[PDB]
Amino acid sequence: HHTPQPCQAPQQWEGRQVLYQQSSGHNNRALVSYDGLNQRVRVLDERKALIPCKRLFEYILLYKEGVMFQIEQATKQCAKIPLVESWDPLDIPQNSTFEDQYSIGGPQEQILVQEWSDRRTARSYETWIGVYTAKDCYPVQETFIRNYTVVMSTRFFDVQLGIKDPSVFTPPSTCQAAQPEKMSDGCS
Amino acid sequence: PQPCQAPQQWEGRQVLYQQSSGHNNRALVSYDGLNQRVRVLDERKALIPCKRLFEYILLYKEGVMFQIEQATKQCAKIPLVESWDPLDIPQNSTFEDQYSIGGPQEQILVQEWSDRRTARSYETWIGVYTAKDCYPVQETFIRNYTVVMSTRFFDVQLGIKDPSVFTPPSTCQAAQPEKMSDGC
Ligand SMILES: *[C@@H]1O[C@H](CO)[C@@H](O)[C@H](O)[C@H]1NC(C)=O
Ligand SMILES: *[C@@H]1O[C@H](CO)[C@@H](O)[C@H](O)[C@H]1NC(C)=O
Ligand SMILES: *[C@H]1O[C@H](CO)[C@@H](O)[C@H](O)[C@H]1NC(C)=O
Repeated sequence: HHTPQPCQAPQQWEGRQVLYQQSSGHNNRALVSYDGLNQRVRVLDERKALIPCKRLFEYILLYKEGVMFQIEQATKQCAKIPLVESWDPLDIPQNSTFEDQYSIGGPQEQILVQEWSDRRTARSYETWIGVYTAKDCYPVQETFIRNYTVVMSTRFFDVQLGIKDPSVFTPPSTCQAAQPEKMSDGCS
Repeated sequence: PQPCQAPQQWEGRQVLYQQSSGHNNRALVSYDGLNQRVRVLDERKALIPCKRLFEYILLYKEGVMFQIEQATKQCAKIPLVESWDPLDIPQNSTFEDQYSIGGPQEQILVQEWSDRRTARSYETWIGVYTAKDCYPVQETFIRNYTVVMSTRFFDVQLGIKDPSVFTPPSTCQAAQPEKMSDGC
């Protein structure tokens, strides 16, 4: 009945994430470091299971200087990928549409979250949906829609405030050399 | 870390996502695992293209599902081939992970359980439930490493407020045996 205003989402944190992509129907787990103050992000592929072997990479997205580095985890072999997209923080735009509010879990173990979108009233057209906790405004889930169809969804877990170690945003020595082509998911 | 016991009767709300369509479908849901029956009521955040809204009453002990159009109460009777699978963690699940959603003043712990057999390369089901009380959060079905569908649960209230919700309306005598189409 009453419509909240967007809380401010914390702009430096580390935790874990599961990124789902429509086009493959796959989930990818990863450690994540998010520094919205310096507009940089680091993502380290994680495995729960060894079941199909995949190569594992670490990504360092430095938006100020328009590059993302992909880095093979064991070998430290690199790839300099032009990152040309504009910075877009993980937060709730002041003009977001309040969609809904609900609880996850159940009585005695629960948390209220709020769902926010960019859908204009009386339009049915969404490109972005973001779910954040109601008190601390921690990020819970983020979804990108194209033609009424989900393109990717990310869930966030184990969010801790601050950056334990800013050097994670420093690419290894091998990345000046860095090639230009993006390496492949599989050992196969 | 040990499989908890999901409650066998509750009501709340869900979002079902399907890979084939890339769509989300929102519903109110009453889950009655004692009587092996579910009631799903399509709900709407917005008016998009025009989709008809249905209510489904799934009665597994009887082998049938009733599809009921919400305004007109027009009704189909469709047999239920799928046998009953409760929304719980089998006592033989593989523990996958544990993590928190939220932060200091507002945090819950959830556990992720699965189907996977380590060293035999298969997994068809992943379930997320809260650690202490075993409330259901998310359920995902998998085929060859690829998500088929996933449902998220919210606003879970214990119990069934009114068991009549599983009693279909009179019209469901008129056993139109074809499922009603999604379009207007
Ligand atoms: C402002 O908010 C609206 C959501 O109603 C969104 O559509 C629009 O893109 C936002 N403006 C920008 C992107 O600066
Ligand atoms: C967008 O959605 C509509 C309706 O579902 C579909 O007919 C259309 O083909 C889609 N767009 C594209 C580019 O295919
Ligand atoms: C473990 O036990 C069940 C039977 O209760 C068996 O059918 C199941 O497939 C096993 N776990 C899985 C799903 O791999």
